Amino acid sequence: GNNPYSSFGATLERDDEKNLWSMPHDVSHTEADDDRILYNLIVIRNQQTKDSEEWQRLNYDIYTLRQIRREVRNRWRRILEDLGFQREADSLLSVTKLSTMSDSKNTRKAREMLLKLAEETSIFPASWELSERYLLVVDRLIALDAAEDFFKIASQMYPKKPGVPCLVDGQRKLHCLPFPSP
Repeated sequence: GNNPYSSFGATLERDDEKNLWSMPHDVSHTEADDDRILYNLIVIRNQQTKDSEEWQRLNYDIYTLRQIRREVRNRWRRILEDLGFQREADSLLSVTKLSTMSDSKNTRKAREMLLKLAEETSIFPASWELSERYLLVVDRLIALDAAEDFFKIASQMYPKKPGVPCLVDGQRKLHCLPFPSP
């Protein structure tokens, strides 16, 4: 059931009284603190039972995170596709020419996608965070038919620079169709 707990009576004298906990503990937080501190609520689960109303809320808060992922993709799909520039934005969310749908709930899987989104591409330069509401606002900008600008900015976050991996030459390709025998 519950994991082992440290014995009481430890020596706190060697440790600072203020220590690091509560709001200060949220200093190392990721760009969106709501996600990091949310998982903190899960820690309480280690202290809490399924009954626990707050930890459930952790799940419902992350679920909402799923909602941001779905709406944005629906935006990228419409901004880049209408112009045909679909590949760059595809790359950041997870639309690598892969059509995939899950009737079962993903929830946390959305956050992974957004966090990784920022690391490989940014629509606006990397110091730009991508939220569902801002992005949607940016969408209306695309409405002006100036999307090529996105490419220049999004590219600019992840431009081809030294240290790029090289594809090994000499690979053998498979025959898509059969050919006459010798």
